[PDB]
Amino acid sequence: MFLPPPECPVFEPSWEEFADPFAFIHKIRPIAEQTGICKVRPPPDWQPPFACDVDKLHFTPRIQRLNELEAARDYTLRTFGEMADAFKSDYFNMPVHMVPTELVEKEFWRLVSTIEEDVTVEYGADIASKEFGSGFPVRDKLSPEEEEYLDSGWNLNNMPVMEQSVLAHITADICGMKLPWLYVGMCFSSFCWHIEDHWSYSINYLHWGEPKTWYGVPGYAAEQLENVMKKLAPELLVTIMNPNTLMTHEVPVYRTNQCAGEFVITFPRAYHSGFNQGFNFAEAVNFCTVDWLPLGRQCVEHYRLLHRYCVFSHDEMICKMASKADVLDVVVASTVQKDMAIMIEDEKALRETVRKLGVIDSERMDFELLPDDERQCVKCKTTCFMSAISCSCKPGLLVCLHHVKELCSCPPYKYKLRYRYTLDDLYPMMNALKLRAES
Ligand SMILES: *CCC(=O)N1CCN(CCc2cnn(-c3nccc4c(=O)[nH]cnc34)c2)CC1
Ligand SMILES: [Mn+2]
Ligand SMILES: [Mn+2]
Ligand SMILES: [Zn+2]
Repeated sequence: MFLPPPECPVFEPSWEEFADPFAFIHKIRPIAEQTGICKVRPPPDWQPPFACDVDKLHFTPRIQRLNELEAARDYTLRTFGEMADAFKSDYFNMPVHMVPTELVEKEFWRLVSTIEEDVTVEYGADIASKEFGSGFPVRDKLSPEEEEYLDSGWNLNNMPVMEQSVLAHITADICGMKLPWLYVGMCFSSFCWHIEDHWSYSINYLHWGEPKTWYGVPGYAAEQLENVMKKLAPELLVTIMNPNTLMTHEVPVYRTNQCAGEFVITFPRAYHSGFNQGFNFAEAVNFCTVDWLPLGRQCVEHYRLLHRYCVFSHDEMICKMASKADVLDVVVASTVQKDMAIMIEDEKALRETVRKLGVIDSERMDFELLPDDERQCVKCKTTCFMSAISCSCKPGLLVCLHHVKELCSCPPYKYKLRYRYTLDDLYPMMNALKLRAES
């Protein structure tokens, strides 16, 4: 038996509300952050055209064996869809459009929990927009109808580069966290419980096909969910776990059926999972708002405790924006300035601590020029930028300032503090942000 979780919130914005996606996301945040995910239906006439040749775009999908708590060939879009439809109609012995969504959901959770069944499916997942092309129109002759949607904020190609996005002036290739990803689904293909890199937002648009079923958990319950999954499946790596099991342990869970033409938004640190009802085509991108900035700093601290790799350096992003203060949105400048003040005070305290450990020598270093795998802390794997410690006895190795004692057997007077900026360089950068924000 499966008891469906309660429905997440659904918004139907007016044209005035819809005109600015970041203003609308900030508007709904008080409600939606209490449920982790939400759904947005655009105005009825917002109808971006989709054009793909089903025969000229190829992919190799991942094979999925349906098993709860458990951690190939080439298709065209046409041949995948023929495989997908025949699978679903043979599975239920019905036409695909007659299979109720409540029954597919019930059957999915039965399937993953029975070991007597060996059902396997395929999922065209994490296809890069760069090779395959986007489902939204982009500049590359386009029709006037496609030109109408080129500059829409809800065209997911635009959202990362708008002024309210805090990566808009970041030119580093912060790994496809600025380019959309595509997902070609079939019946029962799924995504496991997870949160986004650096606790970012995500936004997902279903271009066409049968619905995508979601489950979501609010950001405030993240550690509660993690404690529950540690007790029940310590081997974890992500997995499928029945939402009724989380609910039994007092974790709040919400559901929705996302249909063609609808958006789903996930909020910072919000766990989510789901599965596809049938053949469909989705597109998604990550993004970061000013709301997110202090959570982004908390996230990198949490990664350090766990010894987890970073996708980018948060401090490097902050300093890059400071160096472009004159072209930032004024509310962006204000919020970056507050995060930078915390950064500088934490950095000041860390440098005093390592000096009292006996590190005396020092030298400026342009960390941003090193490949990422050449500037990770030996102990905690954090990506260094503000500063690190090196030792002549172990060339090329770095520790962050929390892990001075983990580098060398040599005494600390043989160490060197490598630093990007003096404290005296940092305070004028923060003042430029203040001037920008106060005007
Ligand atoms: C830069 C590193 C890289 O290349 N990666 C590959 C893509 N990875 C994204 C994984 C991810 C995150 N969230 N989902 C997900 N969320 C919601 C809905 C989804 C769906 O419908 N189907 C699949 N995945 C979904 C996937 C980042 C790392
Ligand atoms: Mn996700
Ligand atoms: Mn440690
Ligand atoms: Zn470290």
